[PDB]
Amino acid sequence: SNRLDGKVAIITGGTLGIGLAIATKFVEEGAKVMITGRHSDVGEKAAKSVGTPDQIQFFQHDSSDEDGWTKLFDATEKAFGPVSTLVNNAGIAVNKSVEETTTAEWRKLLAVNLDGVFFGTRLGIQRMKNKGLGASIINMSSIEGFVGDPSLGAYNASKGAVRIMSKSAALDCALKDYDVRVNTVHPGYIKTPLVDDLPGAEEAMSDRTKTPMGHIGEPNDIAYICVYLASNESKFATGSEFVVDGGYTAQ
Amino acid sequence: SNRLDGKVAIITGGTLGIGLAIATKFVEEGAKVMITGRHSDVGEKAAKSVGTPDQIQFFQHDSSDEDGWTKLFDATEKAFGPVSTLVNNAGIAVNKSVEETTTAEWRKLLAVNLDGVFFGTRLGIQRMKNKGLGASIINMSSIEGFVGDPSLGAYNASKGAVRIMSKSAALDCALKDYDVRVNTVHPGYIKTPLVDDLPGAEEAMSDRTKTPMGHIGEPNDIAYICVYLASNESKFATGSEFVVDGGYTAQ
Amino acid sequence: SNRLDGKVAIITGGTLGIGLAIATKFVEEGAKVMITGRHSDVGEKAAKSVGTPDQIQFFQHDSSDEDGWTKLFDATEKAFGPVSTLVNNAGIAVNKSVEETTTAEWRKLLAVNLDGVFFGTRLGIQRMKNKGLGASIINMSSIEGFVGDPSLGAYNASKGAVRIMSKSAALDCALKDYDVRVNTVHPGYIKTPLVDDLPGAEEAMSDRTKTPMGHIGEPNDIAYICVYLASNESKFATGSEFVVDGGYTAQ
Amino acid sequence: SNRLDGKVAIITGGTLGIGLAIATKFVEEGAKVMITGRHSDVGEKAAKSVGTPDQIQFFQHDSSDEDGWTKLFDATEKAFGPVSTLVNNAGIAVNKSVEETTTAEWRKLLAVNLDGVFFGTRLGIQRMKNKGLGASIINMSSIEGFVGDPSLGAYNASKGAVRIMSKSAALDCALKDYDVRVNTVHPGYIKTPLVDDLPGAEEAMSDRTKTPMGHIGEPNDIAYICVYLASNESKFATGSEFVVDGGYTAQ
Ligand SMILES: [Mg+2]
Ligand SMILES: [Mg+2]
Repeated sequence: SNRLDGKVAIITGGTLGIGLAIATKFVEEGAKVMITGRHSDVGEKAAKSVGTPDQIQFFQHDSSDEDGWTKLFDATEKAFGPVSTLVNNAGIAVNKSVEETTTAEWRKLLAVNLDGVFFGTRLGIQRMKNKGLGASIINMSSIEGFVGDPSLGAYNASKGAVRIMSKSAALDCALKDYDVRVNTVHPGYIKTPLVDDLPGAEEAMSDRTKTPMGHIGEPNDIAYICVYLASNESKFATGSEFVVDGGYTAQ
Repeated sequence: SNRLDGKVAIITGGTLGIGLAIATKFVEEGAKVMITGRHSDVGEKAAKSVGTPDQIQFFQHDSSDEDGWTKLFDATEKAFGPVSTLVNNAGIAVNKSVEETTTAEWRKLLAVNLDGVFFGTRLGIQRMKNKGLGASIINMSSIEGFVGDPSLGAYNASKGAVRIMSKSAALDCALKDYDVRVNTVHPGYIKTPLVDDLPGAEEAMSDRTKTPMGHIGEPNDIAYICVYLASNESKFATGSEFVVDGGYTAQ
Repeated sequence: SNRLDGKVAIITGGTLGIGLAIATKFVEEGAKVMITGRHSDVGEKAAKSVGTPDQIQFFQHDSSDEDGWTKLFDATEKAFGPVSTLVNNAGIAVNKSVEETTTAEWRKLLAVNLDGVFFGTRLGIQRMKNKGLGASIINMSSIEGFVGDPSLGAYNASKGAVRIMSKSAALDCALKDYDVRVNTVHPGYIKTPLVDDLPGAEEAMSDRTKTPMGHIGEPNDIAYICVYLASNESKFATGSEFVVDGGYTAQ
Repeated sequence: SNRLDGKVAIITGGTLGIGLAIATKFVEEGAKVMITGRHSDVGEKAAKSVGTPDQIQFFQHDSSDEDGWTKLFDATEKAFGPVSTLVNNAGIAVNKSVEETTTAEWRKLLAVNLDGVFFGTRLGIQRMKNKGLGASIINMSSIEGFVGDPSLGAYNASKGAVRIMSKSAALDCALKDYDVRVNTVHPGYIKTPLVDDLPGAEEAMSDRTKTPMGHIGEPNDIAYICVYLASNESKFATGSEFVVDGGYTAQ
């Protein structure tokens, strides 16, 4: 309770699934939140469902849109005051092996999953350093930042990139006393409406050969580790990977 | 607040430093706690300093003492009811390279840092499985579970052993639906009275070439990640390593 | 001697430093080699310096040039017969933190270090699978695929991407019995004419806090592990990282 | 050919499987070899099968026997001159979860798999440093040094211990210019007479969910990476893990 007292958080892709759960728990712990998403209909409903405009608002944004990042920080500071906390959560998938990835598919996925995270991390350091905010950048990765999947080649590339790029940012911020931490969160399989819309997906993901716990996670599993990383409880954690995966990567 | 509602925790080496901070925050989040330590004088004072006997008690124990583990679980269940949570934190150091480690030094350190953690983990699974406790075993490791230190050879052996042994235990508990999670916590350098007693230690540990943040941590840095791992907030985390190290292993 | 009997190798950035040493040892072990580089003057001299056109030729190419990859495979097959072996070695550096990386710098580095490796890996799988060649793709990474450097943000992103993308490719090739292995090689600091051209670089790289061996490597250090990975000696190695770094990542 | 010119190698557990293949290829590359094993009948036959006493001899030894290590180094130096190369390969298995490991089973396995490797590594550094031998200690681990197996708890503990202890030894040797490298080798599943003696073992180990290549390795797969690590080709590799596992740990 009040674990994020005074924090101001941007959560990209915060209108659905993991991002929406992070936003919900952030508001419940006293943070002011700006969620982003592609679609006004979904985004405005999502913000209203979590709380009042004094607590949480929506900003329509594609994380691949570099100029839009400036507008997003400006809109969040106008609404809530200086941003302390960024969750780079917006991401897309391509179900292709490296062999069967088109260059179009490659560039489209990296635009969101890599460029978008770079744009958010770079602007976050610039805008949140040296302000005594206890600033925290949480770069959403996944188990595919650690292990290959033969049918997620570009996705693997993006998650490995974010994993190590985040360590570079963590070290530079630490060495320069910027009061900015950077960490990655690595969900395993998480049940969402999108997973429910794919027949057989949850059962395949719940197989003991994939998830040892024999079931998949829920969005709040990722929200709770994000509360810890956004909070001043984690003031000595930077450049670290936090895995919440039901044992996927342990075997 | 009340993040450990109804939990019953054993914390080995809970009378000093990191263990004492874990015990303090566990009680503050509603857990009943049994702390262990070698010395009655230090242990009874430590327990009283955190709370009343209804909240926290001391049990004199060497974690290398196999039979004493049975007495410890029995004393904790008698005091507080069935144990839900074990923090294997008790550990010792030898300041020797592998080359310069005596066999006596090797066996003494592994007795506490490896055998003790095995004894606690094995008994914990046996006593806490299949009871709907949301049981959690937190095996304290360190950055020396990831990276070598040329002057901590036996210590490195013990921390690597606990790191991978914990994944074995996590997987077996998950695959068998034991309702027991096993994770490791990897502190970097943490300021304690013991570190304060070693002239020059903190400044050497705070060098940017060791800890990028340019200072060392405090015991509460490790207490807060332990609250998360003991709590049902981390119900999808098992077989994972949680690093809190000021950037030590990121470079 | 004759460890690469009958192999046909493409080595990108094979006209200088590590790439040139890989080409030299590949020819010395009986492989036919096509080296690539940006500049005809350097490339033709480099090829002639290693051997005769029956052994090694130069092909002018920017690894970021997607269409040029088709011309490169075609030129190599025309010269030497079907390609068995690809070393994605071509790479560039930007000396910027994430904070201080321009979008132009970001895209230029990823074009070579990530897109180029994707283009080479994808085409390599397509052209070398199911031909009984004992095909091997060696994706050059570095220690910056494992650990951050605060002043190599985009470089870190590229090396992490290649590290995990290579595991995806390895798994897909293995599961489909393509007779194609994919592995990454991670040099630490290596002495080259380019390093010699930067005053103070070698001494800074040789500091015990960077390279425990107290000196940097030489190009043949990377050539020898590449001979092993190109050879049928490594027929059970796929999806693996091979580090040759003087202890950099061990501490 | 002659890749181990002038090298003198001790290979523990060198009378069977992986150890015997390492010994065979070491002799074929010009090394003088002392193989160890528990049983004179198997050991003398094994040595004779590889070569003449001028090339390879047997020394009866339990790697858990500390005093016997002194006799082994002395017997090898008497036969072949100063030892340059140690392969700590001797190891045993217990098929138990952590939960179901007896203390007797725990101590018996750690005596060979951990104490034995410590005893060999410590004595190796002492006896091989500062002699211009290009000395190399190769500590045999396995995939169980990286990932848990729910039914190999003590085995996991031993392999994690050796993995990180080896990095400590590597760093100390590097920082002190001892001319001793220490690395670990991590086989996946390897076909041996012992595996052939267990009905169904190879097919279970060859399942795509275990080994992506859909078959297990052969002893020469581990011999070839050991030749590289014993040779001066790997003079810049220390403190590194070398995985040869058919993709096991890549997924
Ligand atoms: Mg390091
Ligand atoms: Mg795995």
